[PDB]
Amino acid sequence: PIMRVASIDIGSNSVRLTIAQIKDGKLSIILERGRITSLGTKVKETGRLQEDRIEETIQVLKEYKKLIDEFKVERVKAVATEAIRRAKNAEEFLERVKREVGLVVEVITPEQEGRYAYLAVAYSLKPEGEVCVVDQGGGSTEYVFGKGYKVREVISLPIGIVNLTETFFKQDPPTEEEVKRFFEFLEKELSKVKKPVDTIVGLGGTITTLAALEYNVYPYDPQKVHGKVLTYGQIKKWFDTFKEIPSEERSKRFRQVEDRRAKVILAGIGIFLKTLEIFEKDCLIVSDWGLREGVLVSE
Ligand SMILES: Nc1nc2c(ncn2[C@@H]2O[C@H](COP(=O)(O)OP(=O)(O)O)[C@@H](OP(=O)(O)OP(=O)(O)O)[C@H]2O)c(=O)[nH]1
Repeated sequence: PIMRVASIDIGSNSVRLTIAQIKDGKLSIILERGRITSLGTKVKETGRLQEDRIEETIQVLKEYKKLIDEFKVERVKAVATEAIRRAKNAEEFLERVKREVGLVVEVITPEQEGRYAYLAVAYSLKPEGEVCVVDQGGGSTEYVFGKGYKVREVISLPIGIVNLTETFFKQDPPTEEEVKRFFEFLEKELSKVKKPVDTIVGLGGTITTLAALEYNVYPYDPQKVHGKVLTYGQIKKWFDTFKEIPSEERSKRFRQVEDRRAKVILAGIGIFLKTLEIFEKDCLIVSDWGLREGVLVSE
């Protein structure tokens, strides 16, 4: 009676696989693989998908389906960033994947991904009352409102940690004024999503890094993190810490901080901070499950 499923997310830089199955009522992850192909390389400036990248990605996709079929998972979905939509060869690519790897890839919007992530949260955390999943990412953050497995509304804010960090922070670490204009802005933009909620669930690399931080979880374990709480205080404690030091010292002194995140992580912490303010809340619940797991959730 056991049914196994798998999901494959083709990101702008990574490709991920996740096969799982359902006993009676429980769903569990049996494997998680991921490889960097950087399929998104120079897409914006060239309006093209580099052939070698496409080549590298396709090989991995096959490498992946080898496992899918292996576990004979009778249900497989594959999605891709819409970022690749700016490439003329985007459809051509999608085509090749179809016959060369025998795989149907659905490009999805930043809102759709929000919807998927939200679903992963409804199953892994079973939130109560009105819930708002806040998925802060590198390109942008999505606020997803709903009840149970029902999605009310999804709003996607252009507030990408990278550009947001390039704009307001001109020094590493930044100056007090900079941090101030940063929050004025955050305020303006965030007041737009303000809605009455009961439980705010936190998502993304920044906030799970923050949990590991707060709970002294070094070798990353997604059980000592998932479902953990993060009061406004614990969060403000760490914003304060980092703000006082340059991206590098954060990387050096704190093992859970990925060099790639080390810098931008300030603004990321900021968003979560100001959000609790606007939504007037003392804390939020952190989730290790997101898009990749949310896709599987759908059945
Ligand atoms: N370890 C590692 N991870 C990488 C690297 N590059 C990207 N990632 C992770 O993979 C996702 C971003 O790239 P993709 O896989 O292409 O996904 P995407 O195009 O939809 O953004 C994010 O995972 P995420 O945490 O689920 O989303 P996020 O909130 O950080 O954005 C990001 O942190 C890398 O070089 N090393």
